[PDB]
Amino acid sequence: TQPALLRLSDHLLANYKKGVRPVRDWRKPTTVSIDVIMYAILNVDEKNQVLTTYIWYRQYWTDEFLQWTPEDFDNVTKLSIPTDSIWVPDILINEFVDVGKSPNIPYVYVHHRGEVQNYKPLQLVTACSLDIYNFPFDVQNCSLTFTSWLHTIQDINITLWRSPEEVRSDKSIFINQGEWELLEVFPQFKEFSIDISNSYAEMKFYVIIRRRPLFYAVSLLLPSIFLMVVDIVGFCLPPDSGERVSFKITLLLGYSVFLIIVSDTLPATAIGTPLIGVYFVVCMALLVISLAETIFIVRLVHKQDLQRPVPDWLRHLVLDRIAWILAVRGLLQELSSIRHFLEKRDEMREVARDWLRVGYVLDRLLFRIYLLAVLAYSITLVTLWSIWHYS
Amino acid sequence: TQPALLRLSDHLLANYKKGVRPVRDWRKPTTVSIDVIMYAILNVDEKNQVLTTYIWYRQYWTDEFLQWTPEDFDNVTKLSIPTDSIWVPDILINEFVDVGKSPNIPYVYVHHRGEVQNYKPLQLVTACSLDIYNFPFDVQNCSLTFTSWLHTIQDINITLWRSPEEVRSDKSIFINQGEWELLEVFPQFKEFSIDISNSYAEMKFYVIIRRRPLFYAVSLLLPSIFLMVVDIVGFCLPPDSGERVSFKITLLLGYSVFLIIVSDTLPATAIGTPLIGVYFVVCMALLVISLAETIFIVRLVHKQDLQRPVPDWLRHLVLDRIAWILAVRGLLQELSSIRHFLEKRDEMREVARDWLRVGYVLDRLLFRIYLLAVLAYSITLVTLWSIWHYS
Amino acid sequence: TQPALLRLSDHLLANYKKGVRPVRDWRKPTTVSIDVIMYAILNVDEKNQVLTTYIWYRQYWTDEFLQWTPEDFDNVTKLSIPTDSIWVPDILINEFVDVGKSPNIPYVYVHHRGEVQNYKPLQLVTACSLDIYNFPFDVQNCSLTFTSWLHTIQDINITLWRSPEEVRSDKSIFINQGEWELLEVFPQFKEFSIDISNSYAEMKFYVIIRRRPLFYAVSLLLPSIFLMVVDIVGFCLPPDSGERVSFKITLLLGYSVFLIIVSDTLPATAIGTPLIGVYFVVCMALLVISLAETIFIVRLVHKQDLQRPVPDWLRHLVLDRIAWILAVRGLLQELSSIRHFLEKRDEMREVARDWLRVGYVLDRLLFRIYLLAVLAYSITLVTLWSIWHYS
Amino acid sequence: TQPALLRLSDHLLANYKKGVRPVRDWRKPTTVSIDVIMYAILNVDEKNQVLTTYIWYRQYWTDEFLQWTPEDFDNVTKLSIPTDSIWVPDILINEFVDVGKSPNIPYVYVHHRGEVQNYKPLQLVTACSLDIYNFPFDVQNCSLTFTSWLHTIQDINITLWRSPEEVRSDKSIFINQGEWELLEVFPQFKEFSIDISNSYAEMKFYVIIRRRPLFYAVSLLLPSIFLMVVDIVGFCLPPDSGERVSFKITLLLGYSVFLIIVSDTLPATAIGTPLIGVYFVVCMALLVISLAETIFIVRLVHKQDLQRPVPDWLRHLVLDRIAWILAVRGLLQELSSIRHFLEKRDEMREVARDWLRVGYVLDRLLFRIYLLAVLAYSITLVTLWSIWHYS
Amino acid sequence: TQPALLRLSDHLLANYKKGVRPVRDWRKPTTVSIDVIMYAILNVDEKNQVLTTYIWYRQYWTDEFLQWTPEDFDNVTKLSIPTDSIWVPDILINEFVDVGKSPNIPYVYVHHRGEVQNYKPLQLVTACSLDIYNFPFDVQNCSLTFTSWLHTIQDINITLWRSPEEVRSDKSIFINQGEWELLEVFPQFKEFSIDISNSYAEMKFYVIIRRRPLFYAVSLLLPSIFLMVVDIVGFCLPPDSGERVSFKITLLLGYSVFLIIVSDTLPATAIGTPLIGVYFVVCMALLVISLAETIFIVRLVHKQDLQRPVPDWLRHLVLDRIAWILAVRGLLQELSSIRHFLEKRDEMREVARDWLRVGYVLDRLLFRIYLLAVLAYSITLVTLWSIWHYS
Ligand SMILES: *[C@@H]1O[C@H](CO)[C@@H](O[C@@H]2O[C@H](CO)[C@@H](O)[C@H](O)[C@H]2NC(C)=O)[C@H](O)[C@H]1NC(C)=O
Ligand SMILES: NCCc1c[nH]c2ccc(O)cc12
Ligand SMILES: NCCc1c[nH]c2ccc(O)cc12
Ligand SMILES: NCCc1c[nH]c2ccc(O)cc12
Ligand SMILES: NCCc1c[nH]c2ccc(O)cc12
Ligand SMILES: NCCc1c[nH]c2ccc(O)cc12
Repeated sequence: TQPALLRLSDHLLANYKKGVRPVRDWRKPTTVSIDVIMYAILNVDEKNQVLTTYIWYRQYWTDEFLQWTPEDFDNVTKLSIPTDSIWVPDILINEFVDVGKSPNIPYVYVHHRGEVQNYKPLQLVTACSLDIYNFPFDVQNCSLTFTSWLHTIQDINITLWRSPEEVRSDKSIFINQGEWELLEVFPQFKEFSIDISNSYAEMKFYVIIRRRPLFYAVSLLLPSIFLMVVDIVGFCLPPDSGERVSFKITLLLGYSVFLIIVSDTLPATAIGTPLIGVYFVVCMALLVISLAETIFIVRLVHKQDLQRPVPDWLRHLVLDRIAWILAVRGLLQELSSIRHFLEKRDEMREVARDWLRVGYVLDRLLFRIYLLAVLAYSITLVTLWSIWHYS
Repeated sequence: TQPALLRLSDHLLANYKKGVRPVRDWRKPTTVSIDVIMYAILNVDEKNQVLTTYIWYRQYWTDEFLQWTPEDFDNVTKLSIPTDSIWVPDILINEFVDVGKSPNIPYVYVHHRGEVQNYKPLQLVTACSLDIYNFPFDVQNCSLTFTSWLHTIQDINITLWRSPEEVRSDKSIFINQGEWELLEVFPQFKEFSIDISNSYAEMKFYVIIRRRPLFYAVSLLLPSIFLMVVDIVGFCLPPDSGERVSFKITLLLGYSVFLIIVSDTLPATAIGTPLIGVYFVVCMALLVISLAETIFIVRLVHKQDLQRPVPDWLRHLVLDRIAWILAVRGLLQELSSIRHFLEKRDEMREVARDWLRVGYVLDRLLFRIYLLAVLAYSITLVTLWSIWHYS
Repeated sequence: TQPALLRLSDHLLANYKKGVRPVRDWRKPTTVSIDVIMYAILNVDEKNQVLTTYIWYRQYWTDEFLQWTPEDFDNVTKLSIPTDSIWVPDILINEFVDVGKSPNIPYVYVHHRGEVQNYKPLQLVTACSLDIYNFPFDVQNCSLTFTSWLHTIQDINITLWRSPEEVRSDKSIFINQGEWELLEVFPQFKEFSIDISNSYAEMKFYVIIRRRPLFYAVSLLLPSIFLMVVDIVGFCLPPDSGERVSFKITLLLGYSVFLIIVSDTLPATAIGTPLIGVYFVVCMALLVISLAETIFIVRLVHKQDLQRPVPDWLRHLVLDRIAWILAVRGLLQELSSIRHFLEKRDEMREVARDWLRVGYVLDRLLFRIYLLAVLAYSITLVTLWSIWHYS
Repeated sequence: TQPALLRLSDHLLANYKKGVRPVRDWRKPTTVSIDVIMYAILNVDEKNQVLTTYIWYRQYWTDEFLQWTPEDFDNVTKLSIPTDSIWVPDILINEFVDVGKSPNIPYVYVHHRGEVQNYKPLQLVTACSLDIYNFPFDVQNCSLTFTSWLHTIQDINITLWRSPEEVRSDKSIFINQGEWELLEVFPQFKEFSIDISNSYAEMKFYVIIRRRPLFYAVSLLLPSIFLMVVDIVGFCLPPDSGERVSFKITLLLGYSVFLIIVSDTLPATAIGTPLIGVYFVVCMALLVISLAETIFIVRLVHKQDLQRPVPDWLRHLVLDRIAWILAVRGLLQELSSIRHFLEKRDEMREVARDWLRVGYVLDRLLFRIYLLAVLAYSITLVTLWSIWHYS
Repeated sequence: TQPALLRLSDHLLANYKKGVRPVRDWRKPTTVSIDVIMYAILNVDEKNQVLTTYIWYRQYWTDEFLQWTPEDFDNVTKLSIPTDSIWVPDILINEFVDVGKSPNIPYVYVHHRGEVQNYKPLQLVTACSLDIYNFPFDVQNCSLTFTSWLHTIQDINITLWRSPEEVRSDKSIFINQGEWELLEVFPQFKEFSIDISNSYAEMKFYVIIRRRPLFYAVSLLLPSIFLMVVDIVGFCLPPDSGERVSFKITLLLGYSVFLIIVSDTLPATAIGTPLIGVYFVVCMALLVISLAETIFIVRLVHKQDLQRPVPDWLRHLVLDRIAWILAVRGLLQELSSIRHFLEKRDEMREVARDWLRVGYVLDRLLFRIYLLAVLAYSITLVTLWSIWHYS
């Protein structure tokens, strides 16, 4: 003749009358507090300006109608009832691309003082700002908010329930060996108002996401230095052979088709410009001026219709090397004619030989100038790595 | 012995009887007003003729059955009740590709005068018209409507509640650094009727979306001028060497394979034709006539079976340069035979030399003509940029 | 003391008892009529044999239990009640790949005679037959049906409510500047029966969809004629130079890699064969026989181990051109030896010159034959365009 | 004063009490019968080991609580009631990748004997085994089951209601001109038990799916024979010209890049190996040995540092062709010196000519051997087609 | 006058009062046990750090309110009631990317002792850790948990109901011929607590997934050895011909474009580095040094401006081969001049011949050194296969 714990349950849930806002006085606003912790973060998308994450969520509010004494009710401090019976205030996240899918988990906590608690899992894919001005080391300053969509300041109040330093520095749960890592989150309470006499409660959390370069750094540094060092190899073969310019245009077309297929994949943005992309344009212009001096050296060496060398080429090159390091009479007539033809042919051959020599000398000089250019390239890389190492 | 605010709630919600249209007289139509503001806009698709956006939505109507005095009911002006109990008129958006996903947020406002309000978030992906006749600077004149699907003029009335200038010029909420930016929206109220005596209420909002070129302008202007300037480099090597035409067909195949892989990605439409695409066809025809004059210069220079030069080539070129800038007798017989063979060989060599010279002269002339063509290309680009800068 | 319009509502909805089929006599079948209009059509898929569309839907039936007089009930002819209370017969569409998503719009019309109406939006993505035998101008004869899934002939009757000519010719709502355009729809009422004594009602609508070629016609006609006309350019350079066959295999590999990447995209079918695809195979075989005659002309000209020309080559070519357009004695001995060597060398040179000449003559002849082949190609294109212009 | 047909309806549905298993005796198991017919089959996926289909489904069971006489109840044999009120046993399909989407169609049949029927449409995408050992002609032996997930043998009994031959041979509904065609389905009733005293009812249907080669057979046979016959063309040009090996490596790289891009698309599997894929490896090795003999013939012909021919090359080749088909004395001294130099040069030229001749002879022989290899290739193709034609 | 089995059903379900936690004493926690078996596993994704699987799930708990005697209640031991009426505790899986879709199957078991059972199918796609340090043979140590989200230790208790060895070794159901195979699962019960006095129950199952290499092993080993053995073929042609370096850069560009398109597909990770990828970089550097020695041999052989050979090249090579294996006077003057010119020309020709000889000797030596390098490559492959065969 003694009922179970459900006696208190149907004593409370007899006339709860959900759908009305539970207050003793309507002027006093109820308080629902916010708390968010980030369990994990999934992949982002730079095309859609969007990112995915999985955070654990918890909140509580004062229900104000559930009052019972701990004595003579079999010492009951807390119990479990479904969330469909209890009035639940709406805490809505903005800038979402779709509604977050989640299990129902229809259970909430209660307390004898009237405080009710709700622990729910909710994940969100949301669109916010991001920059790619430094793509290996980006700040990724995104924001996600928790506001009341339908209600005002005067009825719903949002607090923290924790110290802001404890929320700011919390690394209890986070999955490692991922591409992205957070260091801190930042709570902020600002009031939101579009027009006069309509101010709504808003709680904003700022996340800072650090991407770690381990794999894409090697995958970006390897093919550029690879094709540059095979270009350094491919300068060495002599220029009067015609396969050098075909080699270099083969290398140029290969670097072009590789540069097109890789620039759309990893910095896949519509508006932002990476710092590495202009560096690629500098590499393209450097390959272009290399092709231009190759064309010039190929043009400078030829064997047909070459005249005498100008004396300013001869005077400068010798200064460059020192700072660098009847049956008897008729037959004689025709034999002199044959000698004249052979002498003209050998004279043309010696002129072509001298043009080949001065072309070889200028080719060696311009190769050493390009080596100094590669040294400046390496100094730029070392300075960039030293700045990012100092941080 | 004094109840809470729920006394007014179950005084109102005792016999509300949802599902019937609440009027005192059925001839008088109720008024539901429209209001829309655009928080953000996501990406579009040119293939599916569709676009995505996220707008904040709000509306109100007269419920006509909820009447209570502010005096003696504890000064209650407004309160919150779920939207499932209240009759909600259907405001449906057309030309949608799927139903818009959204949270339920089951709460509405009421007032003592009978006016009820509903604030709901709804996003929409909808299919409308777009043109690509100017792809960097497009108008993007799309339309999205708010009509009553099931009801008529005579029962549901749609108004604005705001000035049309205030709706037309409103930039309170919009996310920056995106690819698309709106400048104004345009409200319009037109009646919709398919047959006789059936007119339905329709409210149409016209959006104008301006795309900003920052990244794709550089990404479209850089490779075309890049391959044209490396072609300008690649004209310089002499034509009698056979690697020039191989260089040019390598450049042509590279430009072709690049032009195919990039034309399907960014102007990804099935019907519309961009203005930049015909410009690409002009570039292809210009590269074709460059390849044609290259083939002509390669054909014009040869060393085997070349006859005497025609005098119209010789007369025109000298005018072009000035406006441009027994044991004793038998041995003599065989020696004369050897002289005859050597003289014939040297005569053929001199003829081939003259053909090489006139080919070189015509090659220089046609190169300068192509330089004038590049100047006309640049004048066209400067005129186009000047028109788009004047706007 | 006078109630509102809800008095008639709860006079009707007191004991409606949904879920039972409303008839006075069970032998008499109720009639639900069909009507469909096509607002818009979205993209199709040739891979999945499927297509998407958005049609406006409407239907009505006799509810037979709602009877009230217009007099003394405040002149009420029609009113609105939710569709969840009213028995709704199932009109199901077949050959669907998934359930169509749509808003609930839970409202229906009633009338005092008992006729109830329901206006609902429903879109459908459905799988049906299509052919690509003429891919620019296809018929696209698809079918979509409206049958009763669960009920029979004897209980549910399907009529039209409109003239079949008015349904057949109706262009009130359709979006323009799309890839697809319909000209007519065709209603048809056929009985459906799998076994004996089980006949079900079926209403079938046949849609005919005309695709308009504006963009893909240019995008398909431009690169083929482009590579053919650059081949016409590339025949001109002399064949004894070795870069001609490298040019032609470069063009052949480029046309092959372009033909592979474009044939999988636009005619993306698993079974059907387009008429344009065999035309591409004819183009490939024509490029192959061009490469074959190029290889033959390259083989026919050589300078080492060439014998005397056969007289059938010499007799045919001269007919082709006319219809086309001691110290004194020993030194003499060794000098005669040197003369013998030089005479042998010049004889071999003259033989190689004659082989070069006859190769050049045959090359010009075969080039003119290929020009006649291009004329036959153009006649085929003009005949095809004339047939499709006559229609 | 005479009610409608709903009198029998609320006589039956007063105390039906859904959720309890309807039996008069709990020891007697109720029988729910199975029946499945395949309306259509959609595409499959070889990567995800999964396939899609659309089957029509029907089943019935004995409800045992609905008993009414046909007399004095207005001759009612059958009527329609919603499926939410009637107890529905769970018939669940296994190896599904997601829950099948379907309309609710909430209506079932009843009968006066107590037999209730349910006709529902359900489509399924399910993962099962498949093999690609013969990819044009595969068996595709997949299985799909209908078991009771929650209940046992002792309460739910599964029968057929039709002859197994009539289920095995049924072609009433199937869409033609698709890639896949079934010839028969196979019913099988096996008991399923994991541990002792827990046996569950399982009904398994085995489907056999025949793929028809019309388009991909041509699309697979055309490019291989295409590149082989253009290789047959490309053997013909002389080997001492250097463009032959460049031609052949161009063809080899083109065939390699085509073979990579096509082998990942159509036989897109992770584990299974097709028979056509090893055939492609045989083609690659054949192209490799062709490139190897090409390199050997290019190496065998050279003009610098060639010694005398070995006599085993000279003896074998002549057997191969027959079975195949003071001022007076000093000037004489220097003239003899010039004769010595010219004689040495002509001797070296004749040696190089003989090496060119024997290289040409061996090239013709190896070309005819490769022609015999192409004949063996064709015999293999004819034998394969003859076996698949005999079947 | 004797009711059916539903008498016990509405004797039990009269006042069950769902939503309250059923206990006689609130201090005593109820026990819900866990059990999981893996029916099948679908594909994984290395990009999203996620994997898909389909497991069969079962659990039971003590309901504590359903008590009835087997005698006089018609011998009823167990019966079936819907799961919506019975209180169901929440067992939630973490690190999920979306909610798992599943049928409702709303039926549970009961027993006369009070024990209720629930058999439900649930599949899950979840994100966990994985490594690619050995991509053909990986451990794939993933974890999936079963915790109570809302409740504590003090109210919900999780046990096993089976021996841990029987759970660890269970291969009753698993689909074969897949890419992945499990060998064991590992249960573990650890307590989960974020702050003080809040400890929650957690049950963790560790799965170990072994991937089998059959197809991708051949698909990865075949093209690398293929291009290396065609490089071994392509070393053989003489280096003074210019097509060798064009051949090798054609092979290098083909291997580069193949290496780029295949490295993004199969090891598609953002952070992890495979062991095969560095092996590919070693192959690229080996091809680079092969191209470098090819460029060196091409540079070493030339015919213009070659001086006398240095004696250290001549002394080392002869040691390398042995360990390896008036009208009368004027005409005489001009004839001596012609002899001087011919002697100079022949001297230059002999010097160029000697340079060609020493280049050929060094080329053969470096080819044999590269053959020893290929032997070291093969020894590395054999050692790797021997280690993975020993395991
Ligand atoms: C599209 O196909 C349907 C059938 O697939 C055609 O319908 C036929 O129409 C003729 C005359 O209207 C009837 O005699 C046939 O019985 C119909 N066939 C069937 C199976 O019902 C329809 O005519 C086709 N449309 C066009 C434009 O040709
Ligand atoms: N802060 C809740 C969003 C919000 C503020 N003002 C609003 C006005 C209209 C609307 O739909 C939404 C809002
Ligand atoms: N304005 C609501 C659309 C509309 C107007 N007339 C209609 C007729 C039928 C239908 O399904 C829809 C409509
Ligand atoms: N409206 C066609 C319904 C239909 C006809 N025969 C059928 C057989 C089985 C089934 O589930 C459904 C059907
Ligand atoms: N035959 C229904 C599947 C099945 C058999 N035994 C089972 C045990 C547990 C479970 O969840 C499912 C099953
Ligand atoms: N083990 C249940 C998850 C859990 C433990 N502590 C929590 C705190 C907050 C929260 O949202 C979730 C949790």
